[PDB]
Amino acid sequence: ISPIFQGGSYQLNNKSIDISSLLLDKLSGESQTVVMKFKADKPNSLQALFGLSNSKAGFKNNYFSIFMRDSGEIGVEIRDAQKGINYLFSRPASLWGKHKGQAVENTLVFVSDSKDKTYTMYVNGIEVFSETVDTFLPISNINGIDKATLGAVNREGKEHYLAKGSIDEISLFNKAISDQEVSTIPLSNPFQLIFQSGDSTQANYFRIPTLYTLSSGRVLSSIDARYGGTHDSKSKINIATSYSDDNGKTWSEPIFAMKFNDYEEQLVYWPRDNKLKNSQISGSASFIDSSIVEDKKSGKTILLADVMPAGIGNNNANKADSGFKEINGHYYLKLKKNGDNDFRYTVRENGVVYNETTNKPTNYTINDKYEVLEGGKSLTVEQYSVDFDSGSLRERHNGKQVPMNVFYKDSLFKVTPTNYIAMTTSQNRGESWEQFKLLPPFLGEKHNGTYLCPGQGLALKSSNRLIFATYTSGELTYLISDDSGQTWKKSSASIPFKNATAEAQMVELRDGVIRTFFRTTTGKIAYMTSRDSGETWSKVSYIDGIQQTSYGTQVSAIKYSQLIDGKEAVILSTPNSRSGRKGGQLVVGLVNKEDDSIDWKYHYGIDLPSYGYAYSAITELPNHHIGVLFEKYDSWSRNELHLSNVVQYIDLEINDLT
Ligand SMILES: O=S(=O)(O)[C@]1(CNC2CCCCC2)C[C@@H](O)[C@@H](O)C1
Repeated sequence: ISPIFQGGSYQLNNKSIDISSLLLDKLSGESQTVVMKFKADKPNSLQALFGLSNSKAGFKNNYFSIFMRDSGEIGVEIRDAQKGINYLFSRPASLWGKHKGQAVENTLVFVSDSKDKTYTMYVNGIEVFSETVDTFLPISNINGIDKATLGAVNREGKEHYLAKGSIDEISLFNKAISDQEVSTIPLSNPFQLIFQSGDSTQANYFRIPTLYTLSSGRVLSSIDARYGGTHDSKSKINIATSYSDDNGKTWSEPIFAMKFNDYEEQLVYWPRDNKLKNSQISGSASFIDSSIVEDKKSGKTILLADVMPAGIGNNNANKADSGFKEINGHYYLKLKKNGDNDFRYTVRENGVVYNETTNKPTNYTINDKYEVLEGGKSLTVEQYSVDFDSGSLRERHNGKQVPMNVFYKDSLFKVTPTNYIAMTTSQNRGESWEQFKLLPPFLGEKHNGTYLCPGQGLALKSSNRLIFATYTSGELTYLISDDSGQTWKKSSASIPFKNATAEAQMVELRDGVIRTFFRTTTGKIAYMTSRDSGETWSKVSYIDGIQQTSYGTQVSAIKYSQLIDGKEAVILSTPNSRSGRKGGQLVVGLVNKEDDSIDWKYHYGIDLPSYGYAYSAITELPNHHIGVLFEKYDSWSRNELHLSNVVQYIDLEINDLT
């Protein structure tokens, strides 16, 4: 259908525009769709873009409004005092403000559907809420509506929620348009999605993006595909990957780099209310925090991630056990058998399960996939699925058998409940991945694994050396391989922190010289330098000119291939804020070749200082543009949990940054 009203180029300068005469007598029936293309690059704290209200004395609570906050939150109110209805639906982090310094045209579609009693909001091609109610309130069936307003809501004759921005186009339809019709509405998005709800991963949520540019020119990305809301482990999380062969313009359908199958891959709408939002999948194994590097010698791509056994995450991992037993000077994965109070088993050469109390092999072996065999026969467990049908989270058997894995809850043989690091490789640049192998312990038999720093590993330019940064209590622990990742050693670097989340990323400033930038607890990003390809590390220094919160945020970092202002350049990606994860910036630093000091010269605002920006990935694309894949929301805030399609990708040129 065509609209019943269509108008455009409305400037909202803290003064509402009355469109009652044009719209009110066109509204008919109980279903409506609002389509609005608008900009707001300097919004007020709380502002209404569109209102239908009863403006008369005594009816201040009879109105419909589409509103936004300077946080990027979008929502609606639908209120009628006589009916005793006060609906408020919203989602944080739904909007763009500016891109390349230009105000972004957001495309909003609100569907009010009387037949299905459902209100659905889309912004920029993304469904941000869909709410069904028992008692439906048609937006123009509000008692005594007599005003249609842009840039405010008229309540008792006064302008409430005054807006600053512009509405370039607005249309209203006397129909609830289908999800299919919605998908045909043209968009003006400044971003793309690589991973998204409903894709091959079937995860509704994503966190912890990475990006890495391969020698062939392919750009590879990995991510946590998070099933149980956006929660860290314990949960169900797999590691997914996607690549682009055209400088980031298009991306492949994701595949898994690391996955467990003890729980179903389910696309679930995780509850966001204050009673249930902390619901967490509690019996699934998971992967979390991935990192990528490419090896020049073998040509292999290598991906590491943390591995968590069923029900385990950082919060409850055994901090005094590596999960391995030391023997002769070798490390072997420990196992506990069904019924034993003790871990009386180890996994030896060729995956042979060996009894430590009897010093005697068993008829059990562990295959490459960490699956349990008895005399060559594959053992199985029944898979779980999750639901909130009952009114709370339930995890229950679903009738399907999957291979029995030592990382599962239901396994006959179970690993130590602590964190591990695993590695997988690809021989075809991300088209398929090998089965992962656990890395050995590096800090002794009685120390839990270090935690992988998400993002990129570092391939040194003048050699075959590969380095993945990791962190633990009191240090960064660099993992170093000179043989294509077949064997690893550690290089420990003390930091003045107990128990920091010291997520670190590295750049090679020049041959043999590595600077590592890392998250701290001081509100400042720190760094340290190695001049012997990672063997030894300097004291810690701090960057002035960028602020982080007390708890900090991952920082991504690259060494740019081209000179800027005649100098070698490093680019950092981080929120710049001491309040929350917002105010995303790329900060361009020029290197002083006298002393390798860095002058942070340009700060590029990714979007508004008040709009969300958390973990991020940056890479120089083969054409010397910059690709950024980032969490466009506050991933710390307990108000912005479980948002879909907030990890987004943009393309920038250096001239945009300067
Ligand atoms: O110099 S590398 O460390 O091999 C790397 C890629 N360099 C090319 C050089 C040519 C332009 C595109 C990027 C930078 C890291 O951020 C990874 O993307 C890998």
